[PDB]
Amino acid sequence: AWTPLEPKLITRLADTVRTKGLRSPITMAEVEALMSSPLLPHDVTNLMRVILGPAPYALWMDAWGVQLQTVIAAATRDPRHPANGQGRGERTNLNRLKGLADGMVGNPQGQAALLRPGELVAITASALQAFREVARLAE
Amino acid sequence: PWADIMQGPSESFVDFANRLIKAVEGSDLPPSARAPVIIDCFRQKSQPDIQQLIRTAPSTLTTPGEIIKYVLDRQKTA
Amino acid sequence: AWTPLEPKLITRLADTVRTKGLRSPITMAEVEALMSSPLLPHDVTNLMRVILGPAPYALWMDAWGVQLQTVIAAATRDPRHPANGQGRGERTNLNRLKGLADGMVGNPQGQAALLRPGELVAITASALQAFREVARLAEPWADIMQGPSESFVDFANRLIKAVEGSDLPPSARAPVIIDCFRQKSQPDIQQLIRTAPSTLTTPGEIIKYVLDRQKTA
Amino acid sequence: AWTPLEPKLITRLADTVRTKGLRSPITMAEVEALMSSPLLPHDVTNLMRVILGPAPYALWMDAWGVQLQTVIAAATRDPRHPANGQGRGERTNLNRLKGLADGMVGNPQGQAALLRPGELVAITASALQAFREVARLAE
Amino acid sequence: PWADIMQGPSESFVDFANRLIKAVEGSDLPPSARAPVIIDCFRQKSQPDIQQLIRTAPSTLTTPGEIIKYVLDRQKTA
Amino acid sequence: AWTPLEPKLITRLADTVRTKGLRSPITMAEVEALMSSPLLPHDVTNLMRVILGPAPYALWMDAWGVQLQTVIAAATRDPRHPANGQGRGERTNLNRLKGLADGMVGNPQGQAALLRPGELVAITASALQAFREVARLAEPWADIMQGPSESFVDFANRLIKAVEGSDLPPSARAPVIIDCFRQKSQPDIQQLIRTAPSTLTTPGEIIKYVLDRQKTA
Amino acid sequence: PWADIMQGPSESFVDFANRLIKAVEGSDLPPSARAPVIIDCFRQKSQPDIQQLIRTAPSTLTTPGEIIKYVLDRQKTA
Amino acid sequence: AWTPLEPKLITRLADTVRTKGLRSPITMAEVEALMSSPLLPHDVTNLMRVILGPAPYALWMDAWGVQLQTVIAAATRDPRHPANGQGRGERTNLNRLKGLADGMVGNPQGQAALLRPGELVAITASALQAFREVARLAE
Amino acid sequence: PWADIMQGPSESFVDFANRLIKAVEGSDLPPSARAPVIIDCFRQKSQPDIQQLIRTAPSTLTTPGEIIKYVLDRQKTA
Amino acid sequence: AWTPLEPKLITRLADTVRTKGLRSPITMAEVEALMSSPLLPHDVTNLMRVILGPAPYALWMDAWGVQLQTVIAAATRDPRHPANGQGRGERTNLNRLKGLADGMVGNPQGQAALLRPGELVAITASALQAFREVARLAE
Repeated sequence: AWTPLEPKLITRLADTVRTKGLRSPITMAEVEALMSSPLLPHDVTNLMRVILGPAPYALWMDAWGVQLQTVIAAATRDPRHPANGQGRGERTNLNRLKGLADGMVGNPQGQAALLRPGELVAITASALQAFREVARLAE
Repeated sequence: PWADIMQGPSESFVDFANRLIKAVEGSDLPPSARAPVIIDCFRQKSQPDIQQLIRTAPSTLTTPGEIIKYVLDRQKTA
Repeated sequence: AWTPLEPKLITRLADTVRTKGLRSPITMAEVEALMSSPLLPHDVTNLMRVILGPAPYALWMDAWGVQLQTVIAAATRDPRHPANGQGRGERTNLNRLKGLADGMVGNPQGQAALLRPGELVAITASALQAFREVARLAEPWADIMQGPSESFVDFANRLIKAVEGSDLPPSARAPVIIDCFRQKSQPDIQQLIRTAPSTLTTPGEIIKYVLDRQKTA
Repeated sequence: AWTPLEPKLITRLADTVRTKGLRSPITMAEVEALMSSPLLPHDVTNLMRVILGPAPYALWMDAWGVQLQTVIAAATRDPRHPANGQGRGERTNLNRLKGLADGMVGNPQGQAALLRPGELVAITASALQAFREVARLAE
Repeated sequence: PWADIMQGPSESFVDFANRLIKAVEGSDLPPSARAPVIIDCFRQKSQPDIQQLIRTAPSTLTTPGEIIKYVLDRQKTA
Repeated sequence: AWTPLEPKLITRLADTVRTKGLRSPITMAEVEALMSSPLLPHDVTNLMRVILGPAPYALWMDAWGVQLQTVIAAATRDPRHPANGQGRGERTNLNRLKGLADGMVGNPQGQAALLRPGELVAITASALQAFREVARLAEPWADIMQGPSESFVDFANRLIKAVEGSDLPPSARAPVIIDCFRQKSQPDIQQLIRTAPSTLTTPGEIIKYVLDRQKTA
Repeated sequence: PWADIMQGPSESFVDFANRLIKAVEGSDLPPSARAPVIIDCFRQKSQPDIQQLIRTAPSTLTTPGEIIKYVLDRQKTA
Repeated sequence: AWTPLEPKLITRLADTVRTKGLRSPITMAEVEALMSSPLLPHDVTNLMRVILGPAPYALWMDAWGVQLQTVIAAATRDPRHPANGQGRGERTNLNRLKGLADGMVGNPQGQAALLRPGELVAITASALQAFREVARLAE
Repeated sequence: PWADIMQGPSESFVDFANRLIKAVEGSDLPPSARAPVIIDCFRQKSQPDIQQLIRTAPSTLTTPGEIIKYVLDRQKTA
Repeated sequence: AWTPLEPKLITRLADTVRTKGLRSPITMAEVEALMSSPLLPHDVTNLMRVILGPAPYALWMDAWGVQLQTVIAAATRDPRHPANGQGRGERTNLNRLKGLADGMVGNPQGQAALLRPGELVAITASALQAFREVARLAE
C-alpha cells in the first residue's frame, strides 16, 4: 500500500532548498533524510517537481535518465541484479524504472504493486546521484 | 507574457531560464510548441554574450535542458 | 546545305557581350548555346567578327590559329583523327581548317560541301577554347581581405571569383581558397573557423559552418 | 535527344535572382517553372552555376550531394526505386546520379542516353530541395 | 608563486604554459598534486578566450599535455 | 651494457633547441643525429626532459604515448613484429615499451637487459614521430608582404619557409610561391617580374631573374 | 584620322588599341599597309610607359595581336 | 657501405655560413674540407638543404643541374669518362647523377651500391662549382 | 680621372659616354682593361634611372657599344 | 701598294661631321665620297676613329661587327661570294674581314697584300651600312 510523504516535511524541505541552496551539506542531509525509505518513481518525481525550480527540474530529469540508463546497462551486464530476475521474463525495462510501463502511468498504487524492492532502491540511488550532479552543476 | 521576457543586465542565467520556462509553460500555447519556443527564446533573448555563446556551439543543442547545461558549463564567471 | 545563324540571336549575344563582358558565366553559357551545332569556319569567323571588338577579334584570330595548329599536330600524331582519313590523301591541312583551302575561300556552301563533321567539331572546339583564352586575357587573389563592414558571403564570392579567374592550376584552387578563408576574413571569423570541432576540408563546408555560427549583426 | 534550356529564360531567371534574392516566393516559383521537365545533371549543374554566385554555388553543391546521398540510402533501403532495377546490376551509384559515371563526364548526350526517367526526377527533386536549403541558409 | 600566475593580454600560450609548469613543479606541492593544479590553473587563468576554448571541449581533457595540444590546434591565429 | 649519452652533446643540442627552435631543419637534423643508435626508454625520456621545456615535454609525453599505442595496435594486428615473438608469451605490452614493466622502472641496466632490439627501434621511431608532431604543434603565408626596406632574398626566404611549413599539399606549393612572388613583393619587383621577356615557371628561376635585374640600392 | 590618335593619360590599352585599329582599317590605306602602320603606331603612340615596355621586348613582335598580348601580359596593374 | 657526415661538423659549418656568409674564403675552405671525400647525391643534397637557406637552395639546385648537364654533354662527347664505361650500356644518365635513377630514389645505401667512383667525383666537383656560382650570385 | 666621372642630373647619356670613354682610353690602364672598366662604370655611374635600365636587361650586354645601343633604344625621352 | 687617305680631306670631313652632324645629307654624301675606293680595314677603322667621337665610335664598332657577321652568314650560305673562293681553303673568316687574321694585325701593307677586292668592297659596304645605322641611332 502506498503512503504519500507529508506535505509538511516537503514544505520544510522546499524552504530549506530555497534559503540554503542546493549544495549546502544541510540540504543534502535533509534530502538523504527524505530519501530514507525506498520511494516509488511517482514520489521522487513529485518531490523534485516541488522542491526544485523549473530549470533545475529539467536538468534533474536529464541526469536521472542518464543514471537509470547506466543502471540498466549494468543490469543487462549482470543477470543477478536485485531488480532483475533469473529468467529473461523479469528483465527490467526503463519504462518500468521511470514509471512509464503498463499499469503504472499516473497510478502510484499500481506502481507500488508491480515494482520490486530492488527496483525501488535502484531508482532511489539513481535519483540521489542525479540530484548531486544537478546541485554541483547549478552553482 | 512570455514574448516580453528579457534577461536583465545583472540577472543570472538560471533565474532567467526559470522565469522564461515558467511563463511559457503557464501560458496558452499547445504542449507540443513549448520546447521550440523556449529554445528560440533562449537564442534571441539572453543578452548578446550568452547569445554568442549559444551561437558558437560546436554541437547542435536540441533541448532546453541541453542548452542550459552548455551555458552553465561555458558561462563567464563573474 | 548551309543555314546561317539568326541575326536576332547574334544581336542579342552581341548586346550580352557588350553589357556583361567577355568573362561572365552567363556570357560563356550563351556562347556555348550558340556553339551547339558544329559551325563552319565562315560561321564562327563572322560570329566573332560581330560580337567581338577589333582588338579582341585580333587576339581571337591569333588564339584560334594556335589552337588549330595544336589540333593539326595531334592529327599528324594520330592517323585516326575524326577529321583525318585512313590514307594519306585525307590528311587535313590548316588551309582546310581555317577555310582557306581551294573551293572554300569566301563560299560557305562549298565549305559545307567539302568539310567533314569531325573537321567541324574540331574547328568548333578550337574556337571555343580560343574564346576562353581571349576572355581570360582581355580582363590579385593574395591581396583580398574581408572589409570591416563587409559580409562574409560577399567576401567569399569575391575571393572565389579572383582565385578561379587566375593563373593557378585547377588542382590548387580549393586549398588556396581554404587557406585564404583561414588567414583573411577578419579575426572574429578567423577564430570561428579555428575553433571548429569538426575538420572542414572544402570551401563549401567552411561557408556553411560560418553561415550557421556567424555573429548576427 | 538532349535540348538545352533557353539562355533567354536563364538570363531572366538570373536577373530575377539578382534583384529579388534567393528566398522570395516569386524566385522559388520561377525556379519551379524552370524545374518542370526532368533535367540532366549537366543542365541543373550549369543552371546553378549561372544563376548562383560562387559561394552559394559551393553551398548548393554540398547540399545537393547530401540530398543525393539520402536518396541513395533510401534506394539501397528499397529495391523498388524508380531509379533502381530489379536485379543488382541496375543499382544506381552516386557517380551515375552526379553525372560522374563512365560515358557521362562532360557529355550531355551520353548522359541523356544512359539515364533513367526515375533517375532524372530524383536528381531534380534533390536539386530543388538543396536549392531551398541554401536559400534558407544564405539569408 | 604559482597561484599568482596569469596569462598576459599579449603573451602567447606556450610561454604561459612554460611559466606555469615551471612554477608549479618547482614549488612545495606533493608530486601527486601537480597535474590537477596545472589543469585547474589552465582553466581559470589563461584569459577568457582560451578559457572558453577549453570549456567548450567536446572531449574531456585529463592531462596538461592534452590541454596544450588542443589549445595549440584550435587557437585563434593572431 | 648501457652507456649514457654525453652531457656535452646533450648540452649542445639543448642550446641548439634554445636558439634555433624546435622546427628548424638543423634542429631536426641534430635530433636525428642523437637518435642514431637505438635508445632505451630511459635515454629518450631523459633527453626530452632536458632539451624540451615543461609544456613541450607534456605535449611530447602525450604524443609519444599515442604513437606507441598505434604501434601496439599494429603489433596485435601482426604477430611478426620485430618487437613481438612467435608465441603469445612474447607479446609486448605498453608497460614494456614505456619502460613501466617489472624490473625496468627507474633502472636503465635492467631495461637494456630485457628489451629487444626491435623494441628499441620501435620506441625510437615512435619518439621521433612524436617529436615531429610536437614541433609542428608548438609553433600565415597569405599575410606575408615584402617590407619597404626589406631585401628580396629575405622576403623569398620568409615566404618559402611559411609556405612549405604549412597545411598545403606538396603539389600546390610552387604555384602558390610563384603567385605570391607576383602579387606581393612591392610594385617595383612586381613590374620587374611582369615585364619578363621569358616565361618564369619556377620559384628558383624567378629568384635568379630578380637578383640579376634588381635595382641596386 | 589615324595619325592623330594618342593613348590618353587615363585610358586603358585595349580601348586605345580598339580605337586605333578601327581608325586604321576604316581609312584610305591599302590593305597591305595596315599591319605595319598599326605596329608603328603602337610603338610611337601609347604613352612612354608602354612605349618602353614594347621597346624592351626580348622577343621580336611582328603582328598587332602579338604586341597586344605581350602588353596585356606585362602591363603595370593600376 | 654508406656513412653519414657528422651532424656536429654540419652544425658548425651551418653556423659558419650563418655568421661569415657564403663568399668568405674561410667558408669556401670549410666547404672544401667537408667536400673532401666523394659524396653521394643524397649527402650533398642534404648538406645544401641544411647549410643553405630556402632561396639559395633553389638557386643551388638550378646551378647544380646546369653543371651536371654540362658534364653529361662532355660525357656524350667522350666515351672515356670515368663515369662512363666502354660499351653503350654504361652510359650515365642524369637520373643516375642526380640520384633519380631506379633503386636510388631516397635510398642512400642502394645509391652507394650502384654509383661509380668517377660518378661520385664528378657529382662532387659539379656541386662545388654550383656552390661557387650561387655564392657569387647571392651577394 | 676616369673614376671620378658621374653622369650629371641634366646631362644626356651620349655626352656622358663620350666623356667616360675619352677619359678611360686616354689614361694609364692597359689596353685589355678598358672595356670591362667602361662597362662597370656605365653600370655604377649613369644616375639610377639608367642604372636600373641597364640592370633589367633581358639580354646580357658584354660590350660598351651594345650597352650604348640598348640604352639609346629604351631611354626615357625627356 | 697601300696609299693613305689625305689628312686634309679627313680633317675637312671631321669638321663637316662636327658642324652638320652625323645625319645630314651633305655629311652622308661626303662619307660616300671618301668611301669611293675600296678601303682596307685599317683605313676605315682609323677614319671612324678620327671623324667619330668615342661613344659613336663604340656604337659603330658594334654595328660594323654585326653587319660583317651577316655578310659572313650570307657567305657560308653561298660559296660564290666575291670574297670567297671555290674550294674550302678560301673561305673568309671574320678575323680576315676585321683585319685580325695572321699577317694583318696592325700592318696595312700586309693587309693590302692578302685581301681580295671582293673582301674590300664587302668590308666597305658593311662599314657604310653601319655608319648609317649609328647615325640614325645617335640622333
